Amino acid sequence: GTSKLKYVLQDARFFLIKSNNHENVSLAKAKGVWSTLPVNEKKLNLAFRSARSVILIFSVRESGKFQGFARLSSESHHGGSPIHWVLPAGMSAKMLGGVFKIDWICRRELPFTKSAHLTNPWNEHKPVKIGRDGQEIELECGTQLCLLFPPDESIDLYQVIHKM
Ligand SMILES: CNc1nc(Cl)nc2c1ncn2CC(=O)Nc1ccccc1
Repeated sequence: GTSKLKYVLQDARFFLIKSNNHENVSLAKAKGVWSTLPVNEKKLNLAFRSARSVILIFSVRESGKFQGFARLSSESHHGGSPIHWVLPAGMSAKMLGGVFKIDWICRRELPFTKSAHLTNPWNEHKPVKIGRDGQEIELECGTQLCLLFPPDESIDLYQVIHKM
């Protein structure tokens, strides 16, 4: 059902993650980690302390879709296992140097055509698919966007809830 999902999404904050390639979203799904530019890293660290849940909604550029969404389970931490991100042009491993741990809530795709009815007040009420990496999505829009994804019945939200 959708009852545990709705409980996880209660009073969450939502951020749009735009990845340049599929490899890094694949790596993030396998290892439960994400990294972003320092300006977004600062915003996510602030948000993590302020809300019961911080939700990352992933979209690979040019794919026409979202590739799933995940919950921050920590602030960014430096050092540790060194993620072999595939770096876009102009990206260095230092720009992507802060590493967050994430718990996946849905690993399924959602095509942009299914979200055309949702607009984001925090981006001039443009459709929610439009936004730069790190764009915050307002509560109601973000909640409805997450509810549009196909259910991912491989994930048990019980352990996710046992972290909030
Ligand atoms: C693992 N993390 C990421 N992996 C990928 Cl592939 N793209 C990402 C990631 N975090 C943000 N973006 C979008 C982005 O900032 N692109 C970019 C900006 C400026 C110069 C070059 C490329």
